[PDB]
Amino acid sequence: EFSVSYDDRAIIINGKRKILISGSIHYPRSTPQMWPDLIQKAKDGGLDVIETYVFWNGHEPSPGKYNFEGRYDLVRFIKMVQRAGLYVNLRIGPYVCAEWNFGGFPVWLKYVPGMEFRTNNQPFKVAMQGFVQKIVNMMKSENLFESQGGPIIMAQIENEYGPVEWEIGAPGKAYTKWAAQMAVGLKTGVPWIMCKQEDAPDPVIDTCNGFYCEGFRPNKPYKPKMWTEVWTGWYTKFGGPIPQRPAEDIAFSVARFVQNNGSFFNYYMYHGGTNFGRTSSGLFIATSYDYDAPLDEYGLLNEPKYGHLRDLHKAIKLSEPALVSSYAAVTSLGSNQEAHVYRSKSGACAAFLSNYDSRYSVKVTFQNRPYNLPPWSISILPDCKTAVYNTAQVNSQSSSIKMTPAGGGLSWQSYNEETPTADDSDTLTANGLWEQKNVTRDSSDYLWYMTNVNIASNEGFLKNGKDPYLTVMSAGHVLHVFVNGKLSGTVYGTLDNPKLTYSGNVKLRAGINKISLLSVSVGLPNVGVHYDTWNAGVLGPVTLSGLNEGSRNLAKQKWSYKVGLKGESLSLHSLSGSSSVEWVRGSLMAQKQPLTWYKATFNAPGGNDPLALDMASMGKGQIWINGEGVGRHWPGYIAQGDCSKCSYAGTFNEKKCQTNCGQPSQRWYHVPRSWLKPSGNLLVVFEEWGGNPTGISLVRRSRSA
Ligand SMILES: *[C@@H]1O[C@H](CO)[C@@H](O[C@@H]2O[C@H](CO)[C@@H](O)[C@H](O)[C@H]2NC(C)=O)[C@H](O)[C@H]1NC(C)=O
Ligand SMILES: *[C@@H]1O[C@H](CO)[C@@H](O)[C@H](O)[C@H]1NC(C)=O
Ligand SMILES: OC[C@H]1O[C@@H](O)[C@H](O)[C@@H](O)[C@H]1O
Repeated sequence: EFSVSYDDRAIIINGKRKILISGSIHYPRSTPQMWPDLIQKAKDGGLDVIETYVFWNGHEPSPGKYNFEGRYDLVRFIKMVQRAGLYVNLRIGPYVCAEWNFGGFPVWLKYVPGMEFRTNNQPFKVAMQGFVQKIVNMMKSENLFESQGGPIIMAQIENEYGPVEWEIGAPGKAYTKWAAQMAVGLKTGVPWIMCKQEDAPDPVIDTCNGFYCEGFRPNKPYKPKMWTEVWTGWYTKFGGPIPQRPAEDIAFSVARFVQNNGSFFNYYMYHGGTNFGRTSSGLFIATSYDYDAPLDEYGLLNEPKYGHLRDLHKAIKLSEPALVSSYAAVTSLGSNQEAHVYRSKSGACAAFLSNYDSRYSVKVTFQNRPYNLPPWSISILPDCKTAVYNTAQVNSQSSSIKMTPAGGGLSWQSYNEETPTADDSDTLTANGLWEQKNVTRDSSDYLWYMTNVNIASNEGFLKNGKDPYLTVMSAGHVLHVFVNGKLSGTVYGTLDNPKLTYSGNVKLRAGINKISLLSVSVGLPNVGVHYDTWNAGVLGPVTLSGLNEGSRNLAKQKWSYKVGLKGESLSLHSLSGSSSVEWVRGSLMAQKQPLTWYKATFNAPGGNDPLALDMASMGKGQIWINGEGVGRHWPGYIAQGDCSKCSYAGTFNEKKCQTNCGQPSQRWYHVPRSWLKPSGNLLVVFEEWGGNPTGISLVRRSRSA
């Protein structure tokens, strides 16, 4: 009664070939209070399927101790999709990439003896098989595979391993084969897929990711052609612009794929959402994962994209009897124009009329009728006669985004974070520089590396008008250099170049000088061959020049380590209270000072509409509401890029339609309404850089035509 199989044409569900429309919604990038609404909008937007990764590091924070509660309740999310009448593509991974912290891998996994990720390595295979088996058993135990009457019609193993395999050689080939066999061996009763994996072994279907995939062919003629990631935009990085992808180009790319025998395509992202807390975002990934998705970060319709793709879906559904009972037949119409025709013996006929010219409209004649094709567009004729839809003709109105201040003027108190020093009265001393992940195990973004330097009274710089020069090199990602308790300077990296060098004159004086380096990670790397081997933190070298001796390398002296902030140890973000402390209010309140905690109590704004905090007056740090981590803020990191105006027409790339250049890369921080109560809400901000909290406002989001 229930089965999933496939043939050369399509995935076959309960014995019927289907042209499946899918979108990605990542369950932990929204709240369970949002999920039913997002799913309903996806259903109303013409999706047949919801696609999600599974996020291992979220589900297994320490070995053998699992978390499937709150926004990590994977079972509940899938059951909501089932309820709405949609299928699921479960992308287990468990490497998932996804601009997600460490690619999804638990940081603890890295420190298992003998471990090597994403290769033919026994401890990795054991841990990966163990978690995949855990997920498969949990789905089975809830009857969630389609073969059981549930929604899951397919699962993905690994993610984009093909390029890695290719670079790492024979051990990559072995691990590929192993992974595919281990997955198929779990007997889910439904197909397995691998994206970007030309050599995926039968019975696994290899699939295509990208802005366009119309030229892609699966690795056997008896496998269907599937596009697992139709990129709907691109991610936002701290320091980068907000990338957009025009609806007309997306619609063209989808029509181009479908007209060429493609039978599954999935929008990545459909709802992008938010990297809440501090274990979600990947390296330098913004708290917003909006992605220019059909549903915006806050869950509102992104018009006109949402409606324009809804209308495309309607056309595809009208075409579907023809699509599933024939194969595409191409007739050339002109220099840059084609007809892709699906003509069934049943009499059903659907046609796609294309104009690949990126500059000019062209009139074609098809079956005796003229059809005007705007540049870079495809018309869909679900009966081979009536052009119900053209990918460049948008009948949805656009809606523009407003973030309007609500409430106004919170009453703040502040608390200044200690600058610690190498008091040899520290539980963490070592005679060298240790890598940050190793020391913190990613329990905090912050690690203090501290050392004392003795200056002789007879140093020449003390007589002459001069300061010596300190160089600190770090693997990244932000570094604050404190000398004798005072911030001397701050440097910070980029996604592509997280490494840092601080070099500057420092105000050392005679006698003992205290150097305290605060090293900060901003999410962990999530993509790249051997990315899990890359370092963070101050590994040096660290040198002082300009002394009577010459230069003094400090890398082998006693280093003292403090993991995390004092406010983190005192739980200042917490509703109970973060070890209390002397909060300051009114005139003496700390302002534009580094390492300052701020807190305010507030009533929830009115309305049903989404909320954010406007953090433009702030610098960098973390936000909590009622003890729950809203995410990192970094409004001080200005967007740089090329924000040239763009046309939908012609080949898209992720830099073609960038917006927000010269603004904070993220100014507004999403606050889920369900996290609030009517009154007595506690807002805690840790401000790492320096800010004026009086400028913080709650804002309400709306979009109108
Ligand atoms: C769409 O798909 C079908 C089947 O995948 C293609 O039909 C095949 O065409 C090749 C080369 O002409 C033949 O060797 C196959 O045996 C055909 N298969 C069947 C079952 O008809 C078709 O050519 C593809 N169309 C386009 C436009 O790419
Ligand atoms: C990792 O931590 C241990 C101490 O807990 C230390 O012995 C080792 O050298 C560290 N290695 C690094 C930082 O690469
Ligand atoms: O947003 C870019 C996307 O890149 C794809 O290659 C990857 O599979 C996704 O997980 C995501 O990282």
